[PDB]
Amino acid sequence: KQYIISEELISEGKWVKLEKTTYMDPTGKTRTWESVKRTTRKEQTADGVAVIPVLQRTLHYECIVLVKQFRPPMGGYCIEFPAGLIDDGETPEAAALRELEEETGYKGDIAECSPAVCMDPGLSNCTIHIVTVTINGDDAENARPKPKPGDGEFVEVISLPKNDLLQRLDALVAEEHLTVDARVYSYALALKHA
Amino acid sequence: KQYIISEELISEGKWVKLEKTTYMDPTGKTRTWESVKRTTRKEQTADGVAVIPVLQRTLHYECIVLVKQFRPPMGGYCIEFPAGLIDDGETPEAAALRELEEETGYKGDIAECSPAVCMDPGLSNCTIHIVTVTINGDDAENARPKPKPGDGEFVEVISLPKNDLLQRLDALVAEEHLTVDARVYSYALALKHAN
Ligand SMILES: Nc1nccc(C(F)(F)F)n1
Ligand SMILES: Nc1nccc(C(F)(F)F)n1
Ligand SMILES: [Cl-]
Ligand SMILES: [Mg+2]
Ligand SMILES: [Mg+2]
Ligand SMILES: [Mg+2]
Ligand SMILES: [Mg+2]
Repeated sequence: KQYIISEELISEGKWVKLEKTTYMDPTGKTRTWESVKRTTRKEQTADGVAVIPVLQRTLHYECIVLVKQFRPPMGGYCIEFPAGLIDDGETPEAAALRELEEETGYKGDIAECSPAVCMDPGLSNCTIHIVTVTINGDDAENARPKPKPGDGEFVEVISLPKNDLLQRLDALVAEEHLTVDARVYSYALALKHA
Repeated sequence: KQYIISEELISEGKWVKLEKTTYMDPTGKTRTWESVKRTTRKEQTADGVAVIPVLQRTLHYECIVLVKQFRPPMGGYCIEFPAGLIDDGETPEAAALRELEEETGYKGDIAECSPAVCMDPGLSNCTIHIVTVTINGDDAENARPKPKPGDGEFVEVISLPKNDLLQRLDALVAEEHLTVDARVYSYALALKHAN
């Protein structure tokens, strides 16, 4: 019923552009929208990956491995699933295992890979694959994991028990000025609601 | 240890602006970022709310109520939690019950309310409150739900059983060429991962 008529570039930076979107509404009336897109999206099924990294260890509760980083858009520290953009020609699964190792030091095993899902579809066309990865924390490879951050990457690893994730996030938010990512919080809420 | 030095306006629309953010990296090196902000936020706790609506009917599976809408930035239809921007002087809780009624016609009760959570913090400063709302589907006011959508809103309601949410969302994507919202998919995943 509804479809795009035109996409007019307003402003294009190195990383992000703003567009004037013209579309047909279901009454048959022309309307416009302000649309954000990234400049980095090539022939990928999505902009990026976020990794749901389930750290498994004999005689430990499963942990969810999270990262804390300064996010210039937010003007502050954010707690998020390990995540990055998919390199040209890179599979979502390879991107997920690569970003997880670079940001946390852990070497994961793929469990599942979502279709492309939308980050903020009233604002942007940005998409990710959410890749579930298990980490064998009994493997020597995953003993003393050292992050290998790229240039301008400054990442702290926070591993929280799956069985108490929402309360543990709440206790981190109570103790410091930091924002939890909406996907992490949605995931922690569902663990509670299950 | 890191902080904003300055923000340079690049482009300001009616709804969205693009800024060049200058920040101090942990080493003392000065760095720039391209940052998106909405123009609509004021004294608000957050830009918006997203409602997790648990529809509870006796002798029925518990359902999560979702909405399907054309999303101009996506150039397509998306499946999402009911959601909208918070009105100036509106509480996140009141925004949640209002948006849920306008988008779905259901009248629900606040179960819990998240702190402000970020939407895409590598790109934008956009935040929402995630508001868990229960709907007593057996009440008369939720018998024939009357959606009251504002100007230029066109919303299909899709109720999916909570206990099979992820498999049900995967099926919609396979038949219907839709995009599932990342928060919806994250919730559905954790329902399967809990056990
Ligand atoms: N980004 C954007 N563009 C046009 C209209 C809107 C509004 F839904 F919030 F009104 N947002
Ligand atoms: N929005 C934005 N600004 C600067 C650099 C980036 C990058 F992560 F994609 F590299 N993004
Ligand atoms: Cl609930
Ligand atoms: Mg990253
Ligand atoms: Mg990275
Ligand atoms: Mg609305
Ligand atoms: Mg809405």
